[PDB]
Amino acid sequence: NRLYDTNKLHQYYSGPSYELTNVSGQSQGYYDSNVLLFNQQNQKFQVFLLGKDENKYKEKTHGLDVFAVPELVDLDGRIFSVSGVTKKNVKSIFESLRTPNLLVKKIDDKDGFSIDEFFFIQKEEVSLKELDFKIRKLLIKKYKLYEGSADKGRIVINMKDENKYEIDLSDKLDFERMADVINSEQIKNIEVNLK
Amino acid sequence: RLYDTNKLHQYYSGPSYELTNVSGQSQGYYDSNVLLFNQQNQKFQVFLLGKDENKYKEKTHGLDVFAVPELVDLDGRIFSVSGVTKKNVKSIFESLRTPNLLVKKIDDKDGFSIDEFFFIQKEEVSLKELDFKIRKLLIKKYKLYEGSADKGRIVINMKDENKYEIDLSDKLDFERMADVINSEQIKNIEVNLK
Repeated sequence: NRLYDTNKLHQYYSGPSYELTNVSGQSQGYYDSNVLLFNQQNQKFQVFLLGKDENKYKEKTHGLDVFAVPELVDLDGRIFSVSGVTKKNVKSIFESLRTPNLLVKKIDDKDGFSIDEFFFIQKEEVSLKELDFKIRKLLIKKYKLYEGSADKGRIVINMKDENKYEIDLSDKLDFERMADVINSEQIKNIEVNLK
Repeated sequence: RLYDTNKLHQYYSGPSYELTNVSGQSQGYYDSNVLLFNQQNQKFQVFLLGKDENKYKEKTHGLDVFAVPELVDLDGRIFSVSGVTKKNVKSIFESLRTPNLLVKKIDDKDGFSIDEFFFIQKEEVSLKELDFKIRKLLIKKYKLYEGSADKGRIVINMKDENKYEIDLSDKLDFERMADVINSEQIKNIEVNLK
């Protein structure tokens, strides 16, 4: 009933992900969706532009990064994923490297905690999709998220200008939010509250 | 025999069009009720020949239409039958719909069973669309109407044990093209080729 929802979340966030870099593409119609196809590595991809990206790559675009997670894989091995597209780094890896604190907490009377987790972001421009997936992946492996221990909660990304991005851990990140992009240099910290 | 098979092949391997989020009201054209649309840069006339006959008397909005040409009139308007449904309210990956698609052929010439999956993007899908896409794929991958695969059936099993059965020997009956199906209720699809 409710446990079935958690099993699917566990399955997805503990599953495969892929980081593609400096990709070139152009959007094309796949029924009533606009998608990007490509073959980096020995894998084939099809990225559905379902959010703010819906109408941005009509002409051939170079220098893209793509964080992909399979929603499904078709019969010829092509991986269907949603958004997760950004511009590649302009500077070198160590110049653009950010290590904001990842604070993981549970404020329960006699079963609580507050732990600083190391977290690093390699990209200058990073999709919320990538942050969401990597953070949950880490929560599943180190805090038993979706394994009958932690089940609900949120991830809060705090920016230097004080705006925040918030994600509810009770369900998968909204498909229409997976195209949101964040300037990693501007992330002040990230806080997770488990319950 | 040979003339019918080729007619089925060109029909099911031929063009189709998908209109999304359209508006309209039915009108008359000779002995039938029809809907007229002008989406993209193409003109259509959909014949409401089944359960849809009087469904669109009032102006209706947010419709999806699966069109296959039965013929193109002198002015270039495409004549198609039914295939009208309500559009999606959620993303195509939400509660993702990939019912199993089993394609079998066990007889003297072959002996196989392939179990793929059919990605149904619409929450509400016409039997017309299912019929057309299944056959289009059978032609392309299993050479239906192209040599050995000439007859057979498509069975769409619903979760409540009810089902839709379609004979591959002929074109889907025009009166069945307005049958709408809740995609989330399809359990599996089984194709038996002979």
